[PDB]
Order: sequence, then C-alpha cells, then structure tokens
Amino acid sequence: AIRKILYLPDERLRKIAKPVETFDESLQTLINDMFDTMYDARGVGLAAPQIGVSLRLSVIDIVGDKKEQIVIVNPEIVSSHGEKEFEEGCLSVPGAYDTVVRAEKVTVKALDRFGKPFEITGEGLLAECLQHEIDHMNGKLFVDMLSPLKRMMARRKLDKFKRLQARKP
Ligand SMILES: [Cl-]
Ligand code: NI
Repeated sequence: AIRKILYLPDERLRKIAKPVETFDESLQTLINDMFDTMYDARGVGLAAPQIGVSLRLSVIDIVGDKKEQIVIVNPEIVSSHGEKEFEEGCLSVPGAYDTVVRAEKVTVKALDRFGKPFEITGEGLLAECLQHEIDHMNGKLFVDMLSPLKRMMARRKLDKFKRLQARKP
C-alpha cells in the first residue's frame, strides 16, 4: 500500500507524465496507495510521478483528516491571479526548503477519481499545492526556480538527508 517516494535526481521525476486514459480497478488502487503514501509522509499532496508512475494524477488533503480528499486527474489551469512568495518544500527533495513565486489564486479543471469533470479554485496552501502538483506532472521541481547558490544548498541538504537514511538499520 505505502509506496516509496522518489527523490531528486531520479529521472522519473523529470518525465512529462501521460494523461490517464483508463479508469479501471488498478487506477483506484493507485489512488488509494497514493493517499496512504501521502499520509505516511505527513504530506498534503502527492503526484503519481513521485512514486514512479508517469500519469497526470495527484491526490490532495489540505486539512489531513480525510474529510475532503481531492483527486485531480488530467488537470489543466483554467485561470490564475496574482503572484507571491511561498516558503516551500517537496517530498521528493526531502530536507530542502526555500522561497518560490507562484500564482496567488488558481482555478483548475480536472476529472475526479471516478472521471467526472470538476473545477476547484484555491488560494493559500491549496493554490500552492495545485501548482506544485501540476509542476510534478510536467517534470518540474521547485528547486528548478531557485538561484544557482540556493539550488546547490538544497542539493547539499538533500544529500545529508540521504546519508542519514542510509545509516539507519
Ligand atoms: Cl511534494
Ligand atoms: Ni513535491
């Protein structure tokens, strides 16, 4: 159920994910496994490329209490407003946190986990998460937006995290 999260520089994180074409039982299992993986990592969003599945699919739970689980399949940004700084991290760049600029408000259209079209508008953390998720589906990671010095620092923190995990029994 709980799948391993991939870390930079895994090239599977850099692929352009393919649209979901088939809503079958395997897709529901994938969605359920992604939720389990996201909750285990104590995250609020997870994109399929982050577990090695090259599909334009993400799961979201902003509050964390499973009361409003969001699944976005084949999302497209229909509109956005404003631009502001966010202090941001990423489950696929563990240990590295920095400031990036994204839209302040975004409206996304997608299919839900059963294929029904819906639209969602977000501000704050939800807006940040939606844009971060779509970036993952396009092979983009937040460190790509940083200065060379800050990207180098992020990689150093990531490498320290990896070394620490490898020392565990
Ligand atoms: Cl993430
Ligand atoms: Ni991420």
